[PDB]
Amino acid sequence: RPEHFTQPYLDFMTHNPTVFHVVDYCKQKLLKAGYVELPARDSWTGKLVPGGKYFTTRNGSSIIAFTVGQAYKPGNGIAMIAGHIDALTARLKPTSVKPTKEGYVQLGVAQYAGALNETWWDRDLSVGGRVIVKDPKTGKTTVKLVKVDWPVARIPTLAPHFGIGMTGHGNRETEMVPVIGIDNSDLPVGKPGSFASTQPPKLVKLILSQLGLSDPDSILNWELELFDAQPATVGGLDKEFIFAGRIDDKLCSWAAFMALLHAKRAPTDGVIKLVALFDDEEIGSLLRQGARGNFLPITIERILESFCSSNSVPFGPGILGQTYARSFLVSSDVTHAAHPNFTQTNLPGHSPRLNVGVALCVDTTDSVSMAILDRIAELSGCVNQRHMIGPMLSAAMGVKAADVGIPQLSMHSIRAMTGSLDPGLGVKFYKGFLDFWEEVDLEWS
Amino acid sequence: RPEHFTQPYLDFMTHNPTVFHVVDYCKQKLLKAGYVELPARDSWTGKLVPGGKYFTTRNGSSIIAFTVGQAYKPGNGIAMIAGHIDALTARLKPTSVKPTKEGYVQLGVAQYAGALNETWWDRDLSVGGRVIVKDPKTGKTTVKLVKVDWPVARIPTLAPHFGIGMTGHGNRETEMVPVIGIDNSDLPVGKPGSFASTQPPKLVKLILSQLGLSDPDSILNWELELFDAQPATVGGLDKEFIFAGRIDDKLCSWAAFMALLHAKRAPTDGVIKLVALFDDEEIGSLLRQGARGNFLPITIERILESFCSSNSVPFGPGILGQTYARSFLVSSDVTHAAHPNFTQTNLPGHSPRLNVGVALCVDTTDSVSMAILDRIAELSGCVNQRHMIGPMLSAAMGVKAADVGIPQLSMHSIRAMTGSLDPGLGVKFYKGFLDFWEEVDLEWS
Amino acid sequence: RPEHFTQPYLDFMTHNPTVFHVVDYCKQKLLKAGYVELPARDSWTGKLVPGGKYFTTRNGSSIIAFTVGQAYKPGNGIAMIAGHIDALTARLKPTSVKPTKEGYVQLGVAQYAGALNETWWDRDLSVGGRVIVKDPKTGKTTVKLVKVDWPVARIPTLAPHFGIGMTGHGNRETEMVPVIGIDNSDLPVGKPGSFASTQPPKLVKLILSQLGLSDPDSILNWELELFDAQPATVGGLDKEFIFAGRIDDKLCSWAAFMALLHAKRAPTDGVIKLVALFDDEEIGSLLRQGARGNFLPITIERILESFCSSNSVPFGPGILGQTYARSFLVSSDVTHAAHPNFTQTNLPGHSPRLNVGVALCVDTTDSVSMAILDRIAELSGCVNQRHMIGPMLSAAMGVKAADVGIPQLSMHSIRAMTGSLDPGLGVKFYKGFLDFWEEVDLEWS
Ligand SMILES: [Zn+2]
Ligand SMILES: [Zn+2]
Ligand SMILES: [Zn+2]
Ligand SMILES: [Zn+2]
Ligand SMILES: [Zn+2]
Ligand SMILES: [Zn+2]
Repeated sequence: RPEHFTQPYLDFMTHNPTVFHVVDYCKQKLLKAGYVELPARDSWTGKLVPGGKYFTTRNGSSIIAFTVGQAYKPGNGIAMIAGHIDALTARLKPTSVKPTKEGYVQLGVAQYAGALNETWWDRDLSVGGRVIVKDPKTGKTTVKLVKVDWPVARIPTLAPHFGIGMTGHGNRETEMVPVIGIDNSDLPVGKPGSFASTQPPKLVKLILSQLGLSDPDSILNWELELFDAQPATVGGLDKEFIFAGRIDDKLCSWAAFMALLHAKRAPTDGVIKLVALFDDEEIGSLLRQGARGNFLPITIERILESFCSSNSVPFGPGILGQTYARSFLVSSDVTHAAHPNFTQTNLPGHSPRLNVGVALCVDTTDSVSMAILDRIAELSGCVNQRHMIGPMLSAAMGVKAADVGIPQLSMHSIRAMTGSLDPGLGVKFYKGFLDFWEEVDLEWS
Repeated sequence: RPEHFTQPYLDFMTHNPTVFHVVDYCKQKLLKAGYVELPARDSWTGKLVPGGKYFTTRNGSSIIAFTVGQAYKPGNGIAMIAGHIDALTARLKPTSVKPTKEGYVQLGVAQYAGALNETWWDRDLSVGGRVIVKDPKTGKTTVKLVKVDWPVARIPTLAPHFGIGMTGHGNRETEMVPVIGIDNSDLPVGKPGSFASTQPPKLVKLILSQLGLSDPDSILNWELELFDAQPATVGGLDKEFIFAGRIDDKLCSWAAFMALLHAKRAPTDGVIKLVALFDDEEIGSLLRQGARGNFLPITIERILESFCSSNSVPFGPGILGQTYARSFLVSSDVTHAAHPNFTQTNLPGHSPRLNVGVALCVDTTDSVSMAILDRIAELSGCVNQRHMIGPMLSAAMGVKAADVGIPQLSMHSIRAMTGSLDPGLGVKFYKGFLDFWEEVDLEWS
Repeated sequence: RPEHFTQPYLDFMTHNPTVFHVVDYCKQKLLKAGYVELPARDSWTGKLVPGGKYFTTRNGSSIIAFTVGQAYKPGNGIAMIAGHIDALTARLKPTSVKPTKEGYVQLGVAQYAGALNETWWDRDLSVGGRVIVKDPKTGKTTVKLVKVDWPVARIPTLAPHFGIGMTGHGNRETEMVPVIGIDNSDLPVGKPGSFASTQPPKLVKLILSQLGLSDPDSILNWELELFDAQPATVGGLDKEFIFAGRIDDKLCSWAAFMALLHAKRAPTDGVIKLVALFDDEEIGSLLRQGARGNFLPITIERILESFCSSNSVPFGPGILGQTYARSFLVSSDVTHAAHPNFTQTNLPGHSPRLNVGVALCVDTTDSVSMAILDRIAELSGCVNQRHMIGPMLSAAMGVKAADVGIPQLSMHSIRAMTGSLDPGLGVKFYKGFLDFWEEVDLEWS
């Protein structure tokens, strides 16, 4: 079964370039699997029920999905997995328009997370994100997703012949300005104060067509980024490899998500099985949608308070915290696979292989956490590797936790690699955790 | 009386080398003094009663102990002390086994804190920690403490004759690899995939005998570290000094703990007297057992909600926070004593002496905090010093707070020093705070 | 049998911290074994006898002991071993008193031979040496040994927090000044011209109590040093290691000494068997008690002249030198064992192992010397190693010679390392040399 996840992972990576696409992807699969959305502005305290499946969203870039076991009662524990779905990228400036320079049309961008490193030069870049549109019919402000299907942007290297490097000194504001087109005419869209006037005129027209809008003044704002247009693929002589960009945690997040969809719901399951995918981890994770934010804790408190009303039980501290005491959090970010050409950096016995299994990262993880996940791995038919050179929902909730990752090479590159079976082996371990946590917890004292 | 704590402190330091021994030490003395343990998974909302004495544990490395005044009612303040019981130490790697090299058997370790500094060379190192054992009788997973009573490990310097230093370049992964034994045979324990196989065979057998086990496959994991085998002692011509390692906060923590054990329970005490000892402050103090984690706030809320049930009072924000507004938090970490040989680093009037009293550390502390603790010091018969070059439970609970410390030389050394009266003077001040806080708070407006 | 020397070596190291204690230790064992002291101011030319046993002393820091074979006649050779019993240490200055500074009482000291090094920081240091006392009963000037049984002194590191290192710039004069006590009174013994007045007042009183003396002016002078108070011990998982300080040649000297005490006296022994232990090799060994001084040569000439009287043979050059031509000198200083973490410094084939045997050091040693001692090792049941990166009584006497050493790690550290069987393996070899030299010499031409 692990190879059964290779191409679905490939298609996921290719067609969901931005964090907004990822949540939209997860949201449509959860709805087709029968999950019910819980809007934050609505009262939940009536409507949660054992055997139910739910999800909730924040800023359309953060999502928490969970299933409540049929044997669930207030005070029972949660098996939860956390990951981040943001990736290093380059966002269009509030004013992205630039002067046409030596006949080239350029684009103002800002490196989001420190993204524009040497691997970004001479890549075919496309654009995508969300647009804030004022709907023609309703007069309500809305959000729509957009993507250009061919490369519009590029950051060109300089020839080595000039004595500098090809990358120059590497300065991102002067030398890394993307090139989006040609205008040689030396040989404008929207009312002068509008948003559209701050952006390149063909970018606006291109975006308006994809949204089926004609009036530039319908666009209040957008959030757009550049991403590598090259599809995810398998490679190697035997196709053991996956080549794709944005692997830093779209990989572990996708695996955790698929784990939840594929998890058991046994009539005897007494725990809540939960996956939390967060935005903004490469900036530290503290923002409304980040992992150091209220999002997951207040969601958990809402769920528990909801079941407390149904059972006429008082909600408070220590019904919460009897819950936390019975819970376990797997915090999953990608880890470094053994690098064959920098062996300086491979700590022996602690440097994970590709196409083997998940690595337990140690420096959150500790002897108890490792005993728990090694045991789960055995019930799952998984082998757990070790790696050493937002993990800290653990502190916010006082939940026992471990750091866990799928091995990867060239982390933070615009295009990285893992083994072709690593997504599936990931799904296999996470599913093993959600399914066996409650059983394993009862083997302790 | 301060001298009456010198040998008890000595014995404490000598026989409790790891954070797990410290909690076990506190737990046995709390139980012998009649404290009741509150397990997180159980409901407390019935049990708590004025005049009662309790404690709670997290991961066996974090502990919170408190007494409820007989005059206590919901809304009354808490007099609380926080400290950390972790110390810089070197933890065994997940795979601690190494190739025998030039006839030596070595041990894979990782500096936990940033610990392995120059003072760690040529010290007699022993090993200790916790083991995750599979009880053959019950079949339940358990935890046991272990210690080897003689030095097993050493990090040898190089002779100066070779042109390098004795310490070399100081690189921790190549040049400081402990040496645990000799094997010259060039002139194995457990099923090949088990945990025992990742460890030195001879350490595993040594650990199994200490725990009275035969089969290597009964050990699922362990958490072991290296510590200095040399006992704590008194020193100097007049025995004014205490020479011991791991003083960075085992000292302030132990004195705080003893203050609680020695505090008044007057029939007129209306506050709660609490001590919180945390793990992982040298790592920034957030994960599950850390100081910027859930542990102390959720415990306090649980206690308050419990007494709210008993008195049929609603629990919520503003019964909590009336509580916080009547509270005070002494966050106690060790401080730097005047160093006689680096006088450049001694800020005059702000550089505390040994065998005098506790230092108020200023850079949390403020004119109000100092007014209170100077006032408590006067009722206690104490003299407070000043020091200047997890404090931030204060922000999490909005509690009035100060940073307080017992002066020390050679902080973060494998072996440090303070005055022989400094533990006692510590207990004396902390006891003064817990006993007099409520009285002092009523002198204000 | 080599294990039979482990604890007696451990006890020797622990209780004889200074060169003065070493000579006193050797002296009482020689006397208990029936050796006769030869005072330098007395004529010996009557009093030496075949089968006799004798020793001689210089400054109470140097000693030469020997046995005369029963078959001895003038012109017969000597099997002699030479070593040094001084060790790197810190002497008290002539005026050790210091100003009390920031409440600390300090002690003026001087490094004896580049001794204070990185490993001397944060060690528990005690004091010992000899005292020159004025005898009240007799009025004679005399010498007494003294040792304090608990740590009186410490050289404290600075916390890393201050931006310097813990060791500072390392300057031994301002930054390494030992700390002996506390005086906070800012919050004396003897006539003002006497020796006692130049020293710390409580040091003087402490020393006087140990010698059972009341009057400070009975002390004319003393020679005192700081040494590591930590006992010698065995360590390692199976206790294959010895951890002790001052191993540089207390180890080889002690082994040589016990070899003499354990040597054969066969009725057919025709050679003198002799051990010379010298002071000050770390200073290059020229002064009265050093190895480049007259001590051993003039003692040998005295012995030879004495037996020339008894046999009415003329003494002169060429009865001496027939003697030297039949002799052999084993010059024994410790050597560097293979270091497992600096392999750059281990010369393959030439880097000796712990718990194997003595290494023959080559750079005095030569093809002839090696053939002799390899042959002696075979008769003794010993394994000789090779080592490669004052031996020069060889030049003074024109005696054939070799440099041999017991391997050791971290030479010149305040606390070094050897194998637990290495002292024993040392005495086994040295005994082999003394017993078999005459036999082996007759296998040559
Ligand atoms: Zn990252
Ligand atoms: Zn990541
Ligand atoms: Zn610290
Ligand atoms: Zn601290
Ligand atoms: Zn030396
Ligand atoms: Zn030497």
